[PDB]
Amino acid sequence: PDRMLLRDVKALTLHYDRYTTSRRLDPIPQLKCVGGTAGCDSYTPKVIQCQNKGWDDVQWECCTDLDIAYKFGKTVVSCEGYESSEDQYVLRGSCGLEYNLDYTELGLQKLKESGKQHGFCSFSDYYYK
Amino acid sequence: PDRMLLRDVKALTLHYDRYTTSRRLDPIPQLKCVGGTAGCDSYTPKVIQCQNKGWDDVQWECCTDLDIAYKFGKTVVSCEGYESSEDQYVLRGSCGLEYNLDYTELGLQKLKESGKQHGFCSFSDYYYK
Repeated sequence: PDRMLLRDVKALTLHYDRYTTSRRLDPIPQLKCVGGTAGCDSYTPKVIQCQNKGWDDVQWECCTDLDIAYKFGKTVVSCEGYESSEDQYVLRGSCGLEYNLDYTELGLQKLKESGKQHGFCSFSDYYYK
Repeated sequence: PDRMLLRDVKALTLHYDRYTTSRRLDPIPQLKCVGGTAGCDSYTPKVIQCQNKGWDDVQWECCTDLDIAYKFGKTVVSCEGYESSEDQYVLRGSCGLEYNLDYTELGLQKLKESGKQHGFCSFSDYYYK
């Protein structure tokens, strides 16, 4: 069962540490951040679940638990067409998700008050060892 | 040689990723977090400078730039006495610092409003690759 009809797939569970399957292309991470106002160097989700919400090009809704400082920007699901990129069947395990991570309104206000530092000194105790 | 009066050691620059010298003991990191209300498994300074301000017991003032949510708790400097633990000469490069890392009032308030999450969904775009 290597080919599967896209419309018969209930749901996708995509991991930041697993790779997609591929025949014509190159395997890529199932889950990858590619931009947004928060960028990708810091916080990133590890697992995201997409549910099939209808056909037309299936409509995916991809959800995860995010720290309230972050929100999803644009997100694209893509899978590998089985016999060609114009195929209606897709290769099993080929689906992946790219996402943009934005700062929420609260994230922005928290950004404004973050990163501040102060010089802190302490009079240490000493013991000979 | 490898032997100097602690009295003469004016300044120390201690690194989180460097080890002390040792003869009688085991080499340990120049800089180790050991406790405090903030704990050690999170934010840690990498470099701490200490300045000798007098002897009586000898007194060290250890300073670094800290994120404002954090402050030093008790800090302890200790060097390996050369001929023994009773010796006023110490082994060159054997001085190290352990510190407790506490939350400031600001840090505690930021803790009270941190770690909250929301379920975020996104209606993804789709395309065949």
